[PDB]
Amino acid sequence: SATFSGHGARSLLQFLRLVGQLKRVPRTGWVYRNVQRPESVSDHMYRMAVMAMVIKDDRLNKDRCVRLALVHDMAECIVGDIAPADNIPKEEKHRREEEAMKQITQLLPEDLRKELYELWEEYETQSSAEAKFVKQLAQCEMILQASEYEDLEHKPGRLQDFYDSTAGKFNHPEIVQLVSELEAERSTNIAAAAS
Amino acid sequence: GARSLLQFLRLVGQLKRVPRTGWVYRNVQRPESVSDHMYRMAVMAMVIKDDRLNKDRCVRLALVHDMAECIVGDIAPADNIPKEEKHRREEEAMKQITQLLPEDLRKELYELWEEYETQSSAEAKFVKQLAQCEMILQASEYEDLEHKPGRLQDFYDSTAGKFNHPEIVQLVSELEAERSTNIAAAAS
Repeated sequence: SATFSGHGARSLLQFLRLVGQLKRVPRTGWVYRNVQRPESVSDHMYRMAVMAMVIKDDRLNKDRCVRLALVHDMAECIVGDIAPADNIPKEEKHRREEEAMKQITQLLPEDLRKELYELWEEYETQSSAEAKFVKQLAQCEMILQASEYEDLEHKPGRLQDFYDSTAGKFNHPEIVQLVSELEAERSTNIAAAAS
Repeated sequence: GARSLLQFLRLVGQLKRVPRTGWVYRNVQRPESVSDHMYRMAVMAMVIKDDRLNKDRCVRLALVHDMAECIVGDIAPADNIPKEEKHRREEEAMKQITQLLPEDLRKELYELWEEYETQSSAEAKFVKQLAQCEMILQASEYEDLEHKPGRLQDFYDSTAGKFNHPEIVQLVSELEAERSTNIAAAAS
């Protein structure tokens, strides 16, 4: 084993406590931009999961998309939310999160360890159409939230850096249309504020 | 279309800014959001065993059941809102929220909410037990974080006898034993 915490009720409860730490990991991107009361990582995954339900693609297993949305950032309960500004090399971030996912999932019975760990791997390696879709949900959810913070602050355009970072990251036809609509509305508000 | 979908998602996003009222009224610092609560419930649906249940349906129930709160807010027992009035408000809200979706999705999400509201399936009953379990777990977590063991006992008292799912009963028993050991320790 790694540790010897067993696969009974005590470890299931501890798994749930670790998952609960996600409520107390603020999303670092917003922290570093001085957003007041920023969302948690679980807030972020929650809306992604709903987005997987309501943004259509008949070619995808949406049950799997929902599960991927709910599991993909789970390592952050241990690792925290590493942002670009933290300058952690991709390989190191991978190593930390993989080791964390091993620690987290080993608290579960073998069948559930396997499922959750394999969901995480599917997302990390972007090995499926479902994974690639969910990654675009993540980026879309982020820029939507950016626009929402700008609106709440009455500072249109303040969080432009987030939009710039999503350049050429979108290709799913439904998400592309959602993003175009979002950027149009936002840009309308920016222009309206300018006059 | 995309515009209405965006409007729907902004409404859903409001859940991030609805604090769970039970904790607010107990002076918890930085209390969890309603979406925080549904998030962990959804993960619980995945990891708490029941081979008789449609688990992905349980996941969706967890993610939809409190969704009306984006318009209604999180009504707590201390708010003294009659059951019928709360139901009326949340039903009206869900109709408003879901009407922003295309037909098939409007129907699905509304029917999920309704299934949980009316507790009309084994899945709904399971998810209601997840909700209560998630709540008392969070109560003990705040007690631990505050270093005020037992402070939120009222939440435990409110769930007394409300658990009957065998796996959830096991988890709850473990939780209460660990917590009571902590309280007993503090009491000495």
